[PDB]
Amino acid sequence: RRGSFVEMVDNLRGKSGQGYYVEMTVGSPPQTLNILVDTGSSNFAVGAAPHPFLHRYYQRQLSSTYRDLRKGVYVPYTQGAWAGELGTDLVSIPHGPNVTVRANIAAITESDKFFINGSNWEGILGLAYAEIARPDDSLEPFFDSLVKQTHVPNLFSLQLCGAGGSMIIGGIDHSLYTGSLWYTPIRREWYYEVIIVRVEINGQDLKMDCKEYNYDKSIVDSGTTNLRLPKKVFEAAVKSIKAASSTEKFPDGFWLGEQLVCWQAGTTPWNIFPVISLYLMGEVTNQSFRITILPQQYLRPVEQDDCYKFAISQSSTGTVMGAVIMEGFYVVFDRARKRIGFAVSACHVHDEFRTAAVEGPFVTLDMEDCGYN
Ligand SMILES: CN(c1cc(C(=O)N[C@@H](Cc2ccccc2)[C@H](O)CNC2CC2)cc(C(=O)c2ccccc2)c1)S(C)(=O)=O
Repeated sequence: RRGSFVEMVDNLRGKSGQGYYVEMTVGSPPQTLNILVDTGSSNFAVGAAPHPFLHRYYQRQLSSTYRDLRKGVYVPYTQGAWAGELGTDLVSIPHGPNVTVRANIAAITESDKFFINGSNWEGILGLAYAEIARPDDSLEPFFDSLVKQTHVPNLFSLQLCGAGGSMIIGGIDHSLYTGSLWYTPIRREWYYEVIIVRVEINGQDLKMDCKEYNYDKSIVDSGTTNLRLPKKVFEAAVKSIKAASSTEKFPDGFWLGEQLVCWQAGTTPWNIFPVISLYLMGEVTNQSFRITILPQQYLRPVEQDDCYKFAISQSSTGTVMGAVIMEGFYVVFDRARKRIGFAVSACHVHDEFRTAAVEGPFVTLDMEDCGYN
């Protein structure tokens, strides 16, 4: 009993459904903080001043290795924003690779609706590319620094286990998934952009031009909770999901995420809700594969009553495959080969009748036209 990357297994945690974080130690002497893993941004930032929702924070004056870059930085997200100061310091991940690097670090001094009460994390690790980094692409992201300064392979993988998980850095651990890994191309290196070519609800094609699914863009984002879909796609998806679950009716607000519905302790009729499938462009011409999630992924619990929120929402900035999608699979961010792999997660939540799935190959033509330009 062991495994090459065994020490990195189960290195993620998450209080409630407020993100997944990994421990990271910065400065000298050591200052360890809980850092949110976010493939939807590219800045490494940590609370650096007292905040009502922070149990601890980065104290630069106590780190002898801290170097001030004398430059401010501001980062607005879909939800929240923070202001800070840039610098560099030594950074290691105790339950990650056995190395230490000097990386850029944004010390968060002011913030608005960023930190979350009870989340237990004090910072964020932007794992996306330099293109979307702030102030600009010259600020090298953490993973770029890790790869350039060490022998760590340019690849990381995530297994987010819903109701923490594993972030394998420099490789893959075969105990985190079952079946085979299917890869989709990273269309462009900024966000982890991918291309969705078909969508089905309980096997039924949504029947929309694939251009709508990627209108603007489609990305894999561990920092976003929901499966966010473009306006038109959202409306059509909701209509189909409602039709598929017609056995029982729910208020309009439920589908909008404004109303919660609770069931008796351990009585949620998962069987009445449909499974959702997204077909992704494959690595061979005209070949695709599909990933399928269950209501256990898109209906998220809320703090003897089990309350849930419909976690598929609308977006005006493209499709965002957030935690709702990632919690059903082991996702491999193979930066080295510009591709993202998906495999059924060994820890995903399911029941005795259904399971998440990754199947292929399928034949899909003109997938190149699905992308937005
Ligand atoms: C709009 N949605 C949404 C967006 C975001 C959000 O903006 N997350 C940012 C990181 C980010 C992380 C933490 C706090 C602020 C910003 C990502 O970099 C965003 N990615 C950019 C391309 C999308 C967070 C949550 C969230 O509730 C959440 C809380 C704690 C940890 C992880 C996720 C929910 S939604 C309701 O549709 O799911």
